[PDB]
Amino acid sequence: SEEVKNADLYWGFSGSSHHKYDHNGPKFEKAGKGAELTNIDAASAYAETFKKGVFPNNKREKSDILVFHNGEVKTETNHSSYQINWPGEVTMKLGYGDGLVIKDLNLMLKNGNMGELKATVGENSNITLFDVQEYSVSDNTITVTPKIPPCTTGTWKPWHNDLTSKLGSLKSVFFESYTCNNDDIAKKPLPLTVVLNG
Repeated sequence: SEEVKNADLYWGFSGSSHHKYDHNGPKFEKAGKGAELTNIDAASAYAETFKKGVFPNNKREKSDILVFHNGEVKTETNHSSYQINWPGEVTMKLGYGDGLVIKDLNLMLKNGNMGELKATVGENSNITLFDVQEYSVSDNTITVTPKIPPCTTGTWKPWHNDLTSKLGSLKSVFFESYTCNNDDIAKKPLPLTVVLNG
């Protein structure tokens, strides 16, 4: 808190995704250089956003989340599009030590009804990290709501096929499969909270 001329990003991605499959799934680590791990309890405002999003039935006691700090925001009245890019760095350990590496977090919004997040994963660049359908504005706080509502068929994809494809992991079924239990829905991304600088 008490941030001056700096922006912050509070979102799941890590921990919430593996609230129950953390030990039996991907692990988050190397959160530094513009990124850090923060407990959901500490993030009161963010936690509020999480509640508004998917409904968690069974989540680990105080699931940890991924936070991208040291970001920059470029909002202007010239257009209804927002340019926000977090240089935070985070690395995901595919089961064994290390594995998946992601960085250069980027956020693009248009008319607040069409936008997407861009990032670099592995050897692939300019990939669709997230699909933003719409977002809202608040007091120095902007909340993003991607189009990832509770499953309603069988196979529920949490992340865009671009990010999933870039997994490079043979555990495709683990990341995505013909399942979407209530717990899975909770792990599914949806609540995005960001803080404008100034």
